[PDB]
Amino acid sequence: SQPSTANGGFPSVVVTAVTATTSISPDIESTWKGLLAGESGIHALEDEFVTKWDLAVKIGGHLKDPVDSHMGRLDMRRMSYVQRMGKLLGGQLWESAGSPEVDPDRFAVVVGTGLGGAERIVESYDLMNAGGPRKVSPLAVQMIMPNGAAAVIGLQLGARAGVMTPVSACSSGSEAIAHAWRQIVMGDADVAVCGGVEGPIEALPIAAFSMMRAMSTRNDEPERASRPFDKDRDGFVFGEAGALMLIETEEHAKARGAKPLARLLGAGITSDAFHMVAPAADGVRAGRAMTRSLELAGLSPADIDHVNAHGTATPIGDAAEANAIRVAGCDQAAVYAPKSALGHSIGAVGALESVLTVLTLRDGVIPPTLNYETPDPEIDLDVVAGEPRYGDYRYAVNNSFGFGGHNVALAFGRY
Amino acid sequence: SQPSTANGGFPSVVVTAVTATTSISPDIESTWKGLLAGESGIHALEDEFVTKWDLAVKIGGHLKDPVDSHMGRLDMRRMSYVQRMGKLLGGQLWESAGSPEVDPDRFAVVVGTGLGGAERIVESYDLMNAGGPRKVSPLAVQMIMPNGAAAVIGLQLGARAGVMTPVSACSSGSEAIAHAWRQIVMGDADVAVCGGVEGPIEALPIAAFSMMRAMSTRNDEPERASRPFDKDRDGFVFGEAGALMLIETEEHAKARGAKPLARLLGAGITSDAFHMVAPAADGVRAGRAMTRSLELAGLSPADIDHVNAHGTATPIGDAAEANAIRVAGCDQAAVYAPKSALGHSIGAVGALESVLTVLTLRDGVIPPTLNYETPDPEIDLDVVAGEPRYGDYRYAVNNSFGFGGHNVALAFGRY
Ligand code: NA
Ligand code: NA
Repeated sequence: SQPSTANGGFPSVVVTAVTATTSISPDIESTWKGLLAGESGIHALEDEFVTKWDLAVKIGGHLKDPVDSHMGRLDMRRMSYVQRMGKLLGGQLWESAGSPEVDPDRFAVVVGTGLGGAERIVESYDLMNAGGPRKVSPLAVQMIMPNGAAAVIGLQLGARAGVMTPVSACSSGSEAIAHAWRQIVMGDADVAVCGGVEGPIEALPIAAFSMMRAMSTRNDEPERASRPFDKDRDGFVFGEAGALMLIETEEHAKARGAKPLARLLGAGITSDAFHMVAPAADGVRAGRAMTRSLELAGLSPADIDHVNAHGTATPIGDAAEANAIRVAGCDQAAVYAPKSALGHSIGAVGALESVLTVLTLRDGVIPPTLNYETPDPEIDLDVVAGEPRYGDYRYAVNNSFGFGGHNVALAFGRY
Repeated sequence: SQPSTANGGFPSVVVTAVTATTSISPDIESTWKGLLAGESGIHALEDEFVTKWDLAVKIGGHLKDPVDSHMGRLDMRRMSYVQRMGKLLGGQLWESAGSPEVDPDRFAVVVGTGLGGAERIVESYDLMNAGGPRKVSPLAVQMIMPNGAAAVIGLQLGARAGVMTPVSACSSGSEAIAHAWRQIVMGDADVAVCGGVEGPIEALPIAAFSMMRAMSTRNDEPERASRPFDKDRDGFVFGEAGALMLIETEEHAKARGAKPLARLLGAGITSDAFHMVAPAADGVRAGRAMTRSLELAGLSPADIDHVNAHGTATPIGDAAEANAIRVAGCDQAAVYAPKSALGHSIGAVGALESVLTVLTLRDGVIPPTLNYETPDPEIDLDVVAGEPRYGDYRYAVNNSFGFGGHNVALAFGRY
């Protein structure tokens, strides 16, 4: 037979530490407690660009604790925003892991981003227009390339078994975890830091996605705007995030006394090849990503107790994902849509949601999907709502189905 | 034992078609004939930005046949440059492959880029400054994200087993081929289109890399400027490119009557974790990427007849790579540095050089490394020079060691 995690064909891989900054909290355990309490990170946008442009969208979730409140002048001048977020989270994660001394040559970093690794280019032009090519800093190259955040974390932590950056829009953070798992199971690494980072809420992303009719404009009730799978959903809401996890072989964790939080069992990556932004309505390739993760894990659909949905709250997105979940045989799973409370953070969100899936398995509880008040007949999923559902969750799939038809599914198990 | 291509642990994977556009020609076979004839694609830059800024660097290789000479108004308004290059090359490759009808669900696309997938953001701002958020096109989102080129090719050709975009600066195109090989050998796909694309030579990249002292300023003799491994080298020269190859299982090629050009045997990805732009002087992690490709291939260093060097012509870059080649045990290999003739094209160059490595194995010939006139005692490599070297090349490694310490080595075999 082909290798699987269950049959021992792949080494056992465990999640041993997690970190995230969100619109609810800089502390992942406090984010988690808040989600369980029904808290939302989504508020009225107070930014002056809203009134300047009279934007249709006037809501979103800025980080509770801004990254740059932790950043000095040097970091502010010599790193992009996503590089600063990466440095911050990388250091926080390493400290949560008990600052372990690992073999640099068996240590990988894989960190996705979505849009915002395209920040520092304009400023370079400006320097050049005023004073010419010699007024462009010799530091420009290290700030402008889209792999900058992963590069910073790899250099910070000393990762010499590969430093990688996948870009697949919304699924970038999940895809990063996927590739880190592959790096380990193929024998290239024993430990990896992986996840995703993304820039802050800004005017142009709001305008670009608003003009696709992708975004909620329920401005009078910000905390009620994001309604994944609900009959009355009207698009997504931006909520800032960055998230990283530490994964390693079970043997590597045991050798250093690390307590695993969960198992990372398999990962499926597929594509729709359907449309440049819209998901395929039939959910067939998305569902196949789910199935692929199960194959690699050595699980059957009936094993899947829980799906952490991509669940953006767009009309067409949630409908496609319901079809996907059915195609994969997982439509009896308990479903959570964290974007209901945390909003959408393109390249970071899949990583954040992967962290949340780990916590669900660890604690045996799924927070309520906020705003889920009227089930949609065309969805027909068991969506957790009202208050947290405590349950015997043994296995879970985290879905991330990004703009462009990039489908990533990650299979996790309780440790 | 652990799986290898030689021991049958991984399926046999073959290269069945190739395409590229370069500073020498739009036709890869004509590029190849030109390289063998000692031709250089590097000339005086005639662009007005040179004189406007009085740039220190006044040389480079624009594509012989500009992409946009093949592009109509619709494509010009609705795709970024790298997306247009991708569409062009994707279609050319598919036609060279005999336009095969493959199973979409076993067909992957992996396409890297370096910088230039960050083109269309400024124009979106401008539209918004003048007429507001509703003047930003609903097409903006599909043009601004760094995965846009891979997305276009996947949609064009119908690839539903994953559409991926690695970013690792100079090694992006090689890394893409690496991940495509993994996608196949792990069982996720049977066929993949892979490689890299990059934008055109522009003022800001020139200024940014010039200010690092990374670039040659031998403006009076443009064709003589790029001197990899030569004692008198003074940095790299930009030469535009994009390149794609079609790879598939040997069984898949045989079933459809495709004639393989070469075997893709293994791929190693490591990282220096040393510095944000400079390579580690000791070449140890770079060499390890080479070694890893051999392990996966099931080859020993003594099997390696040929190394297609990363060879940028920077003082510190070439020195580090010589150390790498020694560390990997491949310092008896015949070495070629195509950047001598084709220049450096960040995200595309590794893919282009992977194509060149395939042709070397197919034809049993290595073109001369241009400008290699005075060996450097600290390099001590067998560098092909003067005229093509005809040889019994059975196995070859293509090196791509990008800014940030991203090391990719690909192991190829003669078919
Ligand atoms: Na999810
Ligand atoms: Na090379």
